[PDB]
Amino acid sequence: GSHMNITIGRGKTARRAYGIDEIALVPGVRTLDPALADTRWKVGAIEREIPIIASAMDGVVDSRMAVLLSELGALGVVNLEGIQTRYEDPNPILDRIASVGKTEFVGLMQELYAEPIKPELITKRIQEIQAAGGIAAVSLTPVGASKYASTVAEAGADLLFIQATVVSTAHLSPVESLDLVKLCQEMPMPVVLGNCVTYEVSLELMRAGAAAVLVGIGPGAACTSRGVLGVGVPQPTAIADCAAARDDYLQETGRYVPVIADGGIITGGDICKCIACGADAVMIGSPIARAAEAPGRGFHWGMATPSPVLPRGTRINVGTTGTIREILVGPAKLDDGTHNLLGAIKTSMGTLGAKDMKEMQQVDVVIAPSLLTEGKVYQKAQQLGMGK
Amino acid sequence: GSHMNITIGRGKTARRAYGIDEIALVPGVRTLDPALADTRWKVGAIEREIPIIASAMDGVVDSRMAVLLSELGALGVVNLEGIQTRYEDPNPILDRIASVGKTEFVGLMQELYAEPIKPELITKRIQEIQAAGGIAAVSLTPVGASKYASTVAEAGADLLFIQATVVSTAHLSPVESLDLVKLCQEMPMPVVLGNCVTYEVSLELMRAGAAAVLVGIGPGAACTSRGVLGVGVPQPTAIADCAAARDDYLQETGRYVPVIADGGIITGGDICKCIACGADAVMIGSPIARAAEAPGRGFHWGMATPSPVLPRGTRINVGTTGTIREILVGPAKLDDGTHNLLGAIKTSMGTLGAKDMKEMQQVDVVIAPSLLTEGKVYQKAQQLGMGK
Amino acid sequence: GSHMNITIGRGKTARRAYGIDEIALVPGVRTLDPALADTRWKVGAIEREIPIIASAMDGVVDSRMAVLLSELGALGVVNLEGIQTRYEDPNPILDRIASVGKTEFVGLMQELYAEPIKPELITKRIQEIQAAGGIAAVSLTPVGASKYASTVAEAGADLLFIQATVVSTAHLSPVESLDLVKLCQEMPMPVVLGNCVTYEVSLELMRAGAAAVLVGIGPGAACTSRGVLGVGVPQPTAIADCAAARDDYLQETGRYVPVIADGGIITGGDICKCIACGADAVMIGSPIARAAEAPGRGFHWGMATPSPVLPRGTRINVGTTGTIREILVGPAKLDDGTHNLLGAIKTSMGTLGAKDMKEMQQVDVVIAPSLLTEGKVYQKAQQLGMGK
Amino acid sequence: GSHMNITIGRGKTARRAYGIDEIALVPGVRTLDPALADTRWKVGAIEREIPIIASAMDGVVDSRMAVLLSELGALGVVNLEGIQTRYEDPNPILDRIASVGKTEFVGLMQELYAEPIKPELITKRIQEIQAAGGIAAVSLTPVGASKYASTVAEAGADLLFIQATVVSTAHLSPVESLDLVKLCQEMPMPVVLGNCVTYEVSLELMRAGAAAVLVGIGPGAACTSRGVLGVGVPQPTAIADCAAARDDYLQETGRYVPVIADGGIITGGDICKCIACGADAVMIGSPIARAAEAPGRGFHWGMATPSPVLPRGTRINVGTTGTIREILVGPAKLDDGTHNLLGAIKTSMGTLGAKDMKEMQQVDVVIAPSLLTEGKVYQKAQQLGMGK
Ligand SMILES: O=c1[nH]c(=O)c2[nH+]cn([C@@H]3O[C@H](COP(=O)(O)O)[C@@H](O)[C@H]3O)c2[nH]1
Ligand SMILES: O=c1[nH]c(=O)c2[nH+]cn([C@@H]3O[C@H](COP(=O)(O)O)[C@@H](O)[C@H]3O)c2[nH]1
Ligand SMILES: O=c1[nH]c(=O)c2[nH+]cn([C@@H]3O[C@H](COP(=O)(O)O)[C@@H](O)[C@H]3O)c2[nH]1
Ligand SMILES: O=c1[nH]c(=O)c2[nH+]cn([C@@H]3O[C@H](COP(=O)(O)O)[C@@H](O)[C@H]3O)c2[nH]1
Repeated sequence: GSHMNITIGRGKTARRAYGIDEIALVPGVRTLDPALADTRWKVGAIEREIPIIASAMDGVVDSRMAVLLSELGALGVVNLEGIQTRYEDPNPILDRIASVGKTEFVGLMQELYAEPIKPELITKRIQEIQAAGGIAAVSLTPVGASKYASTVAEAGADLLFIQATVVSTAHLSPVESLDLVKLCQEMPMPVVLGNCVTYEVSLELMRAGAAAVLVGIGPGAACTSRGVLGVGVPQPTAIADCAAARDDYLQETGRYVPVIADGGIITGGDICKCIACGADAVMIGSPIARAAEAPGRGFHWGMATPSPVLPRGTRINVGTTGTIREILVGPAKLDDGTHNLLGAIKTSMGTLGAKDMKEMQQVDVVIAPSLLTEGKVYQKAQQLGMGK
Repeated sequence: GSHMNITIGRGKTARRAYGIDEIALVPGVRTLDPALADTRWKVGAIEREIPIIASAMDGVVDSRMAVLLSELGALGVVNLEGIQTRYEDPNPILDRIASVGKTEFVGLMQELYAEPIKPELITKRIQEIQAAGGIAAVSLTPVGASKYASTVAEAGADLLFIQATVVSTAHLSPVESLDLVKLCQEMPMPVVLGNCVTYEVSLELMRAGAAAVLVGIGPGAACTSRGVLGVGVPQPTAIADCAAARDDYLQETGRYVPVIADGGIITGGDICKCIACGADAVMIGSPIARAAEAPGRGFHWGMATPSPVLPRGTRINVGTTGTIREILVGPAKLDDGTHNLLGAIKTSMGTLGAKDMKEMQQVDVVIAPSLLTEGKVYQKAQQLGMGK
Repeated sequence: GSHMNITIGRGKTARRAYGIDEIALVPGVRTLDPALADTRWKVGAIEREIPIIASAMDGVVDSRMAVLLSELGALGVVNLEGIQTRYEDPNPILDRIASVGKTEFVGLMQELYAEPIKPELITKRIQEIQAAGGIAAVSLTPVGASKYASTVAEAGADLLFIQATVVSTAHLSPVESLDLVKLCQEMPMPVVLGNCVTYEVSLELMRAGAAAVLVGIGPGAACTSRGVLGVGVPQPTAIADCAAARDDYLQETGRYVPVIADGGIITGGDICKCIACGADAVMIGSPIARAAEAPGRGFHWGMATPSPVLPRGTRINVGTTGTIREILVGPAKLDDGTHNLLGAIKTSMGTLGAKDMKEMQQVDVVIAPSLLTEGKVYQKAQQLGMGK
Repeated sequence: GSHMNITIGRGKTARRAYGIDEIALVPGVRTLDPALADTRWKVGAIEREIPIIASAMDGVVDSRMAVLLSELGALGVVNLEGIQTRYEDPNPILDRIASVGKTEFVGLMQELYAEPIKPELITKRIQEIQAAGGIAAVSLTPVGASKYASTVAEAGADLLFIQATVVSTAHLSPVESLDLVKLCQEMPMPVVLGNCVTYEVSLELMRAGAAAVLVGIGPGAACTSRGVLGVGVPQPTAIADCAAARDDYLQETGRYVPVIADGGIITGGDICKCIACGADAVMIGSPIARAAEAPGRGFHWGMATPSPVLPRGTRINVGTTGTIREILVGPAKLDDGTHNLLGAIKTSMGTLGAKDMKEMQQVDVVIAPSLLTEGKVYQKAQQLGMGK
């Protein structure tokens, strides 16, 4: 049920939800120098200068990437159910994924990801990241946590991400469902929970003890769950609803639970739109898969692509456009806002007069589908700038 | 008339109708394991585990396909006014339809479908399906029913579908119009009636004795009636209006008349959206014409294409992507949700917390045109996943 | 001003107008056999079985086409300011226009159309059409009428069309403006006036003595006025507003002034949508330029293309798909509703239960942008049916 | 905050903003001869017959273009932070920009635009334009004005444009922010200020002493700021809001500050739409870069493309379609409304009955996305007229 009830037909209503591509940000009463724009966020006791997290996807984050992201002031999450924990040396496996043709990568991944997880590799990945001075953030599905959460705790990871395509505090197992309250209470580190798109679920995740909530179902560049299942709420609406839960939970308890907008982001402008709708940080995959150091070798695939029965992701060719440093902090060599993402955030905040991220969440927004079309006929035809 | 009156101009109003591509499904309060999702539906006394019916189209269903579908838990309808009853061996005819060029198939079909129906073949198709252990479901137009309904009864078909592009209980013949009340009373088997898109007509079809109602005018992949006639209501709105008639008819009489969303479905997500708007089952053609066993040999054409005066269908090349087994129950080798349709339904129901089809009809819906665009720039450009 | 005031910005409002491609027709309470559908309309004392008028465009109507259309039960208008009155032999000129390349036709037409009008040819075209048994309908611009209206009267044309891109009863000349009241009173034949898109103007044209009003600014397939000037109201809204003026004028005076929806029509479905919004007949150009007998030799150009200072039309390649008989009354060999237009109207009226054109004007309409997209992915990709 | 609050999600609202491509103009009560349409505007004491200003962009305006535009009754602005002030002979530089490939121009421009500004060239450009009989209009960014405003005054420029992507009267420097009140008071010539898109900012710019306000953030054909930053309000809404500020400032003080719609204009129709929403004149770049005399050699690039850290523009290929005379006053050789822009304005005003620009600002507007799609299937497919 909802307080908004557009009529689909007799006895069936809906509410309008707006996508990243439908909104735009409006200047306020003042501008400010981009150098003054404060972009920090915080999860648990970990402060970060860059409000960006690399998705737990095998084309995006390996141990080296996690360290490079940590040194730049950002974060990267290693997926503990991917190739990194199933193979001692993932590089030959990543080589095969990148070289196979378009009609074959699904069947290949279904085979390669069938190799059983080695619990010892969970520990090693955590420890080799930390030994190199990086923040060790790792992800598990709810089922994975029931099996490997204690391994993560004993290894001493800095952050645990429990991430399912759609998560709730209430799950009807066929089997004991994962008790998220117990998990957050028992794990020695902060626990991030996702994904959701509704006020109701995000609030319950916060009440369960979440250190942050991941918002987004299916917006990702390599994700097909929306086509396979028909499930999803566009990001601006999802982010705003979950930010409202954050603010109500803060009022109730005094505890601040950051909201992370997860997926569907290509440009710095996409990031800024997500912050304006309430996000404290963003989780992105495809923009970082384009880094020279990315394990995907120019490819980027969803972690549900290898499902043996029902793939819900695909493998796309994103290419390689620069170093992870250039992508995050520049200098930008490109015209499309996919490099120097931090500089884009600070520049946008400057034009809008937002001194820090909380002020950025307060900027006025317009519904403006023409933002991406007005005057862009040449760019679209010639695949330049906003038309690439 | 309608209770909603958007203004087109002075003295002309309209109501907004929403298409499959305009909506999305929102998670509820709980998730559940897909293995617990009950996907059954029932028409007459026939229960089916898969809520899918193959359209009565010559590229989709022949006798073998009808048996294969029944064995898997679904249904297939043989069109008794197509080539199956006009030719003892349809295979050479299907060969010609598939081999001729784009500028020639209309004229060819106008000729081939002029071969008179052989009443003995009506009996033969029904009985050869049943002798092989399949459920024999057959379709006729209203005019066809006035001539051949008794032949279908004498042959002992399990289900009769009366299907016109647009049907009503009230028809002004130039001829005696088909009395649908008498037909349903006199036929010894359940009679499905369609097609319609309004509460008013669907309710009258139920009062006439329909075992089910087919909803949809022109959404089909090989249909051109919307361009030829300008008639149609997008599916979510039509389904909801007709589901409302079902619920009112149930309150009035205690009899449940399932609503079948007919046409325009490509992916598992499209199916789930139709159920969420009130459908008890779906009738699909093009997704099954892509089966290796489909008689269309990779082509799919509307059964109004052969009209000698005004074709209202076309012949499209849908290709061959897998076996009918793979398409309906998997395992899925593809990234786009066109295989393992049953698995997609159960997985979607799982993410939404819908234990059975009735609960699925209650899931919250958003108007979200961005569901199909957010983040999908690569998929569209490379024709992968949702961009194919 | 208007009673609908959507906000563009502070102090600037607007009203929503809907295009042909945004609406669809909804079945009513009954269906009827297409053979019973009465499609007649009437202008002056001239009854026509086919409610279609061929546009006064040099690629569409010459003397032969005007006769062929009259014989089939329709009408064709000869433009008295085009090639037909500037050259004794238009065929070599039409050959050149159709034979020159895309980058050259503007300059060529600017040259060719500078040849002065020969008033004697006005008489000749009218008289040769009538001598062949055809209805002689001719068009002039308002300025043209001030110079040649008496020639048309002396020649004895059956119908006079006064047509400007945008006409009003009130025009500020630099020159004596055309007195439309006097024109209609003095002309011995019915005078059709256009074009307009508003209730206010159409009502004044009616009060001035119009036998019919032409509705439409810029929807045409070979028209660019909307891009050059930014002026226009989409057809459904324009038709409905002008139909309301017709109904009010009828109440005031008892005189019925038919509303003609002019331009932007490709298929029979487009015609039916225009009738449903209030049109008594349609004026179409591009569908008839596709006739084997069309003077355009497969090309179709706007009559403002030859402007020596500011072209407001272009030349498109529409091809040649059949005889004018096939296009209007079939039998249709095509799958896209561009042939057997009369059969399409009658079939559509049948599905909607409309016994005559007045009933067709009462059919329910939905705002349904998805009408043209639902399920049409294959047709669009393969350029078949609705995707051509 | 705003008086319109569409809901994005709980606790986040927005207002609908409409783009140029979403609106259309409606005829009024009368038409008038285009020769009677008064298109004049005025800034300071400078009256101009053509309400068009060439953008301060290096592909659009050099000294020759500025003179040619002035002679025709328009204006051209020289960007004093581009190559015209960094190189004594810009031609070899313009040659290089036009010769490099798509993947190379960003890096090249970052290098070429790093050449320091030569203050003596500021004087030279201004005075050589005036010596040739042209009106010398020049642009600076706010930071540039703090350094070179006195140089412009000493040189005796006719108009000074202070232009930033987003400007406000309130700017938080890291440094003394530019005092716009002092600037306008101390400069001996009129000072135009921009850019903005809100009533609040434009009103303050007027109160600071602006001779005109530039409206627009990111609509330009060679701009990517909307993608890089996510900031922008579509032009019709921005123009109307800022025109409302003009009218209130006029009521307050009796001083008229013209509103200039800046960017995103391709055709005469786009111009007319902007005037109808309140603009007193338009600033355009890409349509004038297509002139034979344009310094871009057929290319057109944003002046933020050369940013060494975060480019916010791109280089597009606009080609060369005619002389600047043909583009502005015709005769038009093209079918798409990109030539004879003045004739298009007067013709549009004629169809609408607008005797002067103030009446044009009062024309009725419809929200009509179908203006650019209705009937245009051929034009789009064949890239003719409105489909190029
Ligand atoms: O439906 C899905 N199937 C998948 O296979 C999949 N893999 C990743 N994700 C989610 O997408 C996010 C990455 O989005 P981008 O690539 O656009 O950053 C990630 O951060 C996840 O939230 C998936 N969603
Ligand atoms: O207007 C029409 N003209 C035709 O020739 C035609 N043939 C099939 N159908 C209908 O389309 C449904 C199949 O749609 P899909 O191929 O999208 O499943 C089918 O189940 C039918 O409802 C037609 N509709
Ligand atoms: O703006 C315009 N510039 C032109 O050059 C032009 N030529 C024809 N017309 C109008 O278009 C109608 C024909 O439209 P179709 O080809 O789509 O039928 C015709 O019936 C006219 O109303 C023009 N409109
Ligand atoms: O965001 C931006 N980055 C740039 O690099 C840039 N360069 C020009 N402009 C603005 O665009 C206007 C020209 O627009 P058109 O080429 O569409 O006329 C100009 O008049 C400016 O207002 C820019 N905006």
